[PDB]
Amino acid sequence: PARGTLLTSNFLTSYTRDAISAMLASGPEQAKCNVRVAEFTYATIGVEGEPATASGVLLIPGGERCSGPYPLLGWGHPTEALRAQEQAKEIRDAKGDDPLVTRLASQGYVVVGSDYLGLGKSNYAYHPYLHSASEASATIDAMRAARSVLQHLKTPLSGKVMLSGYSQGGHTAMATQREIEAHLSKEFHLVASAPISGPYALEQTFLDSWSGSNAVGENTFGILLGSYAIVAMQHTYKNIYLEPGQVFQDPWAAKVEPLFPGKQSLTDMFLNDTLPSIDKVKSYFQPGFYSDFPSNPANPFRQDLARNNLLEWAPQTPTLLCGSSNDATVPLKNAQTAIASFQQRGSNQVALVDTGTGNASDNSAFAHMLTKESCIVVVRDQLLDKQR
Ligand SMILES: CCCCCCCCO[C@@H]1O[C@H](CO)[C@@H](O)[C@H](O)[C@H]1O
Ligand SMILES: CCCCCCCCO[C@@H]1O[C@H](CO)[C@@H](O)[C@H](O)[C@H]1O
Repeated sequence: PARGTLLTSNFLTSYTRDAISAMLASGPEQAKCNVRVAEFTYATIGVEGEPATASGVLLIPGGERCSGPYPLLGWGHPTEALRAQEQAKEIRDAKGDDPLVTRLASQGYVVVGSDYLGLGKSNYAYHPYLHSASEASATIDAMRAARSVLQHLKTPLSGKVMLSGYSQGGHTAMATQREIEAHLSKEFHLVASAPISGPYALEQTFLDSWSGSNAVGENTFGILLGSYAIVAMQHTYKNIYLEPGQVFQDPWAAKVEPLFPGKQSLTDMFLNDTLPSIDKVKSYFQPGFYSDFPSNPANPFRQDLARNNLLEWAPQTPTLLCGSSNDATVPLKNAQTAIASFQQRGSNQVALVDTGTGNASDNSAFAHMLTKESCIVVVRDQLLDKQR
């Protein structure tokens, strides 16, 4: 089947604008649109270009005071370690109380997000965590399938397309932006891109926080995120190890691969200390690997990270990188580094916005989860709204 072919689809539920405004008051801006929640599966490609399937979520706004046409916003979700997790069902289970619904779809934005290869109803054997090409291919094809759904429902689209995403989703959003701008500008009239708290300077991000802490603070969840990265990069490039023991010490070597993705969420793992805390990193990674990474640019894992940097290009679309200076998980430095190379490449289309407190006393790995909704609102108001 051609990339983007819609395989299955169906509505899960719907929320009235009043019901959405109630959520907002409870959590005050008012919703303007009702939000229909749909799910779907489509045909796409694997990391080698081979056929694969993936699932996705589609939020459709509607209502008397919300006539179209609507802009199409592609969305990249954050790091997901639970293999069976489906965004659409999560929103439905959350009773529609999700920023995608309360902050975007309720304001007239059609939202489409892929669960990514290896997650949700995807048939991929693993998830290519932080792999630019497949994060982009999965998102692009999700938007393709969603358009088929929308065309069948006669949903009026303006034709304008936009991108956004949080955490790993910020990486996804930017990777998609780059791919569309380089090859699909006709098919996708991209008018705005707003990556949120993403590791655009991927390799730099891991190097800067390799010891366990960075200029901002302690990268508390780094062992979980780095382990997911190592395992995923191994599945994709198969150049890191023959078996887990070359990188991880026992007893984790034999448990790490089934975890990413697996039966546990990142939160489960952190709370039950499935993996050691950053203070015991030297007891976690093998000594050879741990010292080779920061001292050898040819290190296999480091090369795989570099291959997924999103720095060497010139963005053409008005871009708003959002994050917080308090964020110690994904330093806002990522945005600065990105912007510096973009300009150095002739592009002045990318701006940066900080939602931090300004008090280094608020610096924490935990500030990362706060940028999701804070940045969705800011990015919507300062850029998306302007470009629709
Ligand atoms: C969505 C992208 C998130 C990137 C998070 C990077 C967090 C890096 O965190 C670091 O990881 C290293 C390797 O595991 C560890 O050695 C360090 O102790 C840890 O602080
Ligand atoms: C970037 C991924 C980090 C995973 C480990 C930390 C998980 C912390 O738990 C998170 O706390 C947030 C509030 O602070 C909640 O909004 C999230 O639902 C919850 O999963």
